[PDB]
Amino acid sequence: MGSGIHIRKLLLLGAGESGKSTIFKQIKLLFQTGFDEGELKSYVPVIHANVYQTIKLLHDGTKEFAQNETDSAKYMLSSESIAIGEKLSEIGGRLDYPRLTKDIAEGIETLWKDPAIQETCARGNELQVPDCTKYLMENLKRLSDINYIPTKEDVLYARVRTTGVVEIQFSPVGEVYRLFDVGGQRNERRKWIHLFEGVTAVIFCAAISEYDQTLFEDEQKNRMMETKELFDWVLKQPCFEKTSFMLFLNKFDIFEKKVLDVPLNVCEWFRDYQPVSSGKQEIEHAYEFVKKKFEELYYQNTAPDRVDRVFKIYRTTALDQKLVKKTFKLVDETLRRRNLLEA
Ligand SMILES: Nc1nc2c(ncn2[C@@H]2O[C@H](COP(=O)(O)OP(=O)(O)OP(O)(O)=S)[C@@H](O)[C@H]2O)c(=O)[nH]1
Ligand SMILES: [Cl-]
Ligand SMILES: [Mg+2]
Repeated sequence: MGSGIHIRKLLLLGAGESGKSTIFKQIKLLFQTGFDEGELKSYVPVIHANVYQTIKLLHDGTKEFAQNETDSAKYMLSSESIAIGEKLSEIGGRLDYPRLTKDIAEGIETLWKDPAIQETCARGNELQVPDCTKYLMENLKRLSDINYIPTKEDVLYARVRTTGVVEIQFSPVGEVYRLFDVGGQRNERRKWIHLFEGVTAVIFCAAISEYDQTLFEDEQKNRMMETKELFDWVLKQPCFEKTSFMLFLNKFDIFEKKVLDVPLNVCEWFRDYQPVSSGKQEIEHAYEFVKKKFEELYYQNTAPDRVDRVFKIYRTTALDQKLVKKTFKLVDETLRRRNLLEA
């Protein structure tokens, strides 16, 4: 007879921007209380910063593209849009938390309509233009409103690179989960190893939509290749001999749009992909091909004294509250059933 308390450690791992914190926020929303008014307002400075960050990357990329174009007026901005442009890049560089006003939103919304910016957005995958860009650019009136209060959707979009280690505790529906969120950019990974003891499950986030993108850390490195190599590295860690692996193939909502426009074949790993249909048939073909690449990667890298550990794959969109709820229930049943097996 002991205390009766069973705390199981769960670890979010994955590359920078893969969706870990987003999953983390969903867990708090599902298994604890919903964000109260003060908590919602605390994200305004982040959301506003994101808007200036996004327009800056577009404004800078246009300058990059114009220098390499020698016989085109393609990436030359208007005069008004330059008067707006330069103003914003000044503000966003001297302030970590630039405020989005009615007037600033007007300039951005005007700068967004410039064909030079649009020509830049079209080549966004060659830049670090975030996926949420269209969303932000379409909600400026709401976001710049004097009494702006962020929605759950806003907060989940809100993007901060994680630089510390945060823990939450929850029991689904004396069994408790202790869930850790940590940064996944290369420099933050130095923090990983000290978290690796006594882990019941690793929840590894793989952003499957990034197959035509390059890293923040190294703009020459394909993002999907990094995820491949990173997952590979996690799987070989001695501490994880008995740890369950829950693989979230995340950003499926983005992957769905992208695959019918950008062939999987642009990523080295997916070089031999052959399309077979159109529409939803093709999307599912492409998904199953990616999933199979990850499965094979898993078995290729799991040695015999580890092959018995649990391994599951889930297709996720971290912004989708109902899907994360249903995904987490499956994960919990699997972990419970397994712990009950080794008893
Ligand atoms: N469309 C879409 N966007 C997503 C999805 N998952 C995460 N995002 C968005 O991607 C961005 C990065 O997500 P985030 O949760 O911060 O990644 P991270 O793994 O925590 O990144 P880091 O801390 O290691 S730098 C956020 O703006 C978030 O809203 C998704 O499934 N679909
Ligand atoms: Cl099972
Ligand atoms: Mg994070």
